[PDB]
Parts: sequence; structure tokens; C-alpha cells
Amino acid sequence: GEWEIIDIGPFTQNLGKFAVDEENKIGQYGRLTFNKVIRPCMKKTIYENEGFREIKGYEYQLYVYASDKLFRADISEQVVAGGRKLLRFNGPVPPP
Repeated sequence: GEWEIIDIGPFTQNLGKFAVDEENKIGQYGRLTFNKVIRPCMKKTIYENEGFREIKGYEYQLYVYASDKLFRADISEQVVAGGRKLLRFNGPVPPP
């Protein structure tokens, strides 16, 4: 895995909306209203450990406000677009 911080622009905010949408299906935290994704947002790029030295997927680690509480959500993304999954959604957590 390799790590980088990405901005919290539209792509990142939409990851946050996805996370909230998916958590609403579960219902652990009742019915949440997405507010906004705040810094820092981390992107993990996952590589196959042997040649051809290749990317097998991504994971995003977000701090997202929903219904005015702060949550940590981890989201996986496949190489073939449109395979996103909510891995973890935990909180409330203290601010970064």
C-alpha cells in the first residue's frame, strides 16, 4: 500500500455522500444527513506484491460530518469503475 492526502473537493465530498448513503441502509446511527467531508482525506493505493507491479484497488479514509456528528468512514474502490463499497463507518470521533 502507498498513501497520499487528497483534497476535499467534489470527488471527495461525493465519497462522503456515498458513505452516508450506505450507512443509512445499515441504520446503526439512525437516519443520517450528509453535511460535509473535512480534511484530512487519505487515499490508499493497493499494489500486487509481485510483477507486473500493478494496482489492484484503492481505499479512501474519510472524516465525514453527518447530522452534525463526525464519523470515520473507509471506502474501497475497484479498478473497474462503479464497484465502491463501504468498509467501515464508525463514530462519533473527536475532530482531527
